[PDB]
Amino acid sequence: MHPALWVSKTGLDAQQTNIATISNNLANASTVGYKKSRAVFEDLFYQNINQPG
Amino acid sequence: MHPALWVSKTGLDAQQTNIATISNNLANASTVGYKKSRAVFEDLFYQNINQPGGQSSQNTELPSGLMLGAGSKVVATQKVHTHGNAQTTTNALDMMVEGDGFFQVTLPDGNIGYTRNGQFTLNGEGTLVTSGSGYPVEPEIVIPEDAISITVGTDGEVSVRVRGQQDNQVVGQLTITDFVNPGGLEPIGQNLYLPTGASGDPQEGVPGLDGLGEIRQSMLEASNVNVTEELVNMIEAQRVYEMNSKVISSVDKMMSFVNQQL
Amino acid sequence: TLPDGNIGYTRNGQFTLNGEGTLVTSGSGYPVEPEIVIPEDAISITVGTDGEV
Amino acid sequence: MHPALWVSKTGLDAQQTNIATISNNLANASTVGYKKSRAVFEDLFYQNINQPGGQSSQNTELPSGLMLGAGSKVVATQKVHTHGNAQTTTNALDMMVEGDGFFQVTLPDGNIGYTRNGQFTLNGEGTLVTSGSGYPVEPEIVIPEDAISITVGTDGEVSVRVRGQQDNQVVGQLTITDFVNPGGLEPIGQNLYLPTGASGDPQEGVPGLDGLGEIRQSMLEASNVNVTEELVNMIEAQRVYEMNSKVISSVDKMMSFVNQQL
Amino acid sequence: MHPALWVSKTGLDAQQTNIATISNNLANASTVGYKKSRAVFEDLFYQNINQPGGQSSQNTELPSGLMLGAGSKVVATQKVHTHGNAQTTTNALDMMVEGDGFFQVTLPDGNIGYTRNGQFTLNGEGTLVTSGSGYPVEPEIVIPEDAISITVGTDGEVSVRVRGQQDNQVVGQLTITDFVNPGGLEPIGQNLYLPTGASGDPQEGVPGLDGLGEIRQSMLEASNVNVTEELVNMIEAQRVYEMNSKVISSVDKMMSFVNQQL
Repeated sequence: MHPALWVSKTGLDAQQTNIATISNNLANASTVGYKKSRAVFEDLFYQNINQPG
Repeated sequence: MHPALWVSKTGLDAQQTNIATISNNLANASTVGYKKSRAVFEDLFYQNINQPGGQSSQNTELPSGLMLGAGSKVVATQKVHTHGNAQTTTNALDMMVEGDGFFQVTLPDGNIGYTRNGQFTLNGEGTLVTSGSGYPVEPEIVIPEDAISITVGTDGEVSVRVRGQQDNQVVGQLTITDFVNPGGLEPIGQNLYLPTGASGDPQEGVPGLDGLGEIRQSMLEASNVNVTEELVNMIEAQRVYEMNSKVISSVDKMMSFVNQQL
Repeated sequence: TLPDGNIGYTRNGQFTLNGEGTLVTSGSGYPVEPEIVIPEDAISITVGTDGEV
Repeated sequence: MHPALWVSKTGLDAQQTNIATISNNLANASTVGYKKSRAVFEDLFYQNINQPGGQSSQNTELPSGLMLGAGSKVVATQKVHTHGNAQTTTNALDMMVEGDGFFQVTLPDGNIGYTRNGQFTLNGEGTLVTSGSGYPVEPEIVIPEDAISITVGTDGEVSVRVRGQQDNQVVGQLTITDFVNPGGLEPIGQNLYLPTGASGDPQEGVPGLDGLGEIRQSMLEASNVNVTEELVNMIEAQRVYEMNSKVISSVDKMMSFVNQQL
Repeated sequence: MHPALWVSKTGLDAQQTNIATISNNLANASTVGYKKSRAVFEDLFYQNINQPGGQSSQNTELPSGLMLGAGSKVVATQKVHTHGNAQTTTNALDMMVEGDGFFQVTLPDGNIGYTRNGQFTLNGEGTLVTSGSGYPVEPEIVIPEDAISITVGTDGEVSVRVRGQQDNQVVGQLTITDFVNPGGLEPIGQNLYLPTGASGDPQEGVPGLDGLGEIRQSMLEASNVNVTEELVNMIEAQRVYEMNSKVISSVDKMMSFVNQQL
């Protein structure tokens, strides 16, 4: 319905996956030979309304 | 139908673009090497009914004319390329440019993409690639299989420690590209930009000379967004969006009254 | 001061300045009697209760 | 949209600048030779509605004029260049300046950077370099491979004792740089400073003579941060921060009320 | 169109200015030497329908006439020049005026700006300047590079101590200016005031004689804003603002009803 609704949906989804990754590392704080994981964030594509240049 | 209907409709569309910009800045509040954006508002043309300065009789001129504006729009989205905070990490493959300059990656189509994100890693062949889609970082930095440590100097010189051998071996050189106007770079997503006509010619050089920034190993550049400004701008944008709806509602009620009366 | 030369009397107080700085009417641009010339080095204008500019 | 919205935005931004300054001081609570910083506030311009002293009627002038402020901002971040406490260590290569003066090191680009940090070491060639990025100290001080003990005098004279020779063999001399206004120096990170136009011309000389401090061997200068003052300042700056947010909250509720009613 | 519409517009205008004044005070809740401001309200002219005291019949006069008001406005912004609390600092170049008086600094245009701020520093030449924009202080106080400590007396006598010399070297004498009506000064921002017609003639002299205050070294003057008072005035202003919005809303509904019926 609105561009900001979809943009913020991706932000909510991205942080859910990041929080899920952090919560997994806390769960495996006693698992022998465990390697922690970090979520890598990137921005999505950009809508080209006016060309910068 | 009514001039106020068109003028206010432009104001509604302008605020929506501004809100869409605010949402993206808050969405990328944790993206490494992300630059916030600001919407630039400007008014449209002015309808000239009475000319300001036209002579109203002799020795007398119109000090102010009847000029009606056509509304407003968001003419540009400015990338505020101010340096973000530095994240102190223990990883040895995530580097940060301190100052001006961009990293260079190899796009699948063959062009060079520019990224402020420094989260790098290795692929199966040992080439230093990005931590996203895995694009190689230019110039190629192939880590030998005999290395036990990786060091990246301030001037971008990358060295390793081969087992047994002393006098750490140099494996390559990092070169960062600078642009006179980094705000003119076209964002193509994936923390990547492309050079444009307004960005300027790509100025490649050693990271630390000729006005370039320095490579900081085991460091990352957080996004420069200010959550305080984003939320307050959302407050103002929401109200002005509601302000323009009141005019359209008033015009709608005015035209309804005229239809019933006239 | 009307264009013909006679003096017209107005209750409207919306005034402004012309190119030369004389106080004029915000509409057709007729000067105000007596002429009030605002110098270009001024930073603010204060009109007194008894009309002193 | 509302004047109180913009003024409170300046209040929020200034307090964030102040808290960011205090947070920086608390982060560097164990850095050697670190000078704490304080944020300097100043009010912005005042909108001139009614001129104070304007001739409102003859023989009478406006005592107090209607002038509305535009908020406030942090105009500068002043470095408090007061001497810190001395730490006693068994290391022979860490020195301290007792008084005014800065150690000079060779930056990678070729310029001279000034540091109060005395944690020095040796590289493979025996030159006295910093224990950080390894920048050599100006002038070069090279320790011969036959030295068994290193001593640095009050006047900065570096001498070593060689196995098979009475009396120390001088290997170099240390010179420290002072500035008329050290608060004008540019912080370039890594406990280094660079001179600016407001700092003044560098002035070298032997340590101990002509106002310059004395080189104290086996001693380090702690950061001059007082965490007790830093913690209290954060509490005060947090309260002022919430003072301006209530004004934004009040203004937003005001604009919402007018939309619903008017 | 309706008298109650125009009267409440003046009420809304006054409360918007009142809130903006409060928002400026809360923004400058940490500024050094800031004097709080209070808006002064006065009613507008009264329309004379029935003259009070007019003779209705002989030996009888109107005890009270029908006089309709035109609303209210904010006539002045009064700077409350009450003394603020003192901040104890370890800096030696920050001063305070214990009592009446203003520090005088040389503005770039050539005139003298009067400041209650005491945060001073040094330029490249050693001249005592403001810690903000860097304006020189009148009269110029130049600290020679032969000094090891700066002491500023109560009477404003600036003296420095020379190394190898058991005698204070007097290098200046600060003079402060008092105004009969400091509230009549024109605030120009940057913690600076300019004299006005209603401010009075500047009277300059030694800081401590003829009613002038005393110079306090290593001490700063806090702002005199009362956050408790500003917030309560913020709540009161928000309600009075909403009071006049209801009157406009009621008038708006009244006219709409008349349009549909009449």
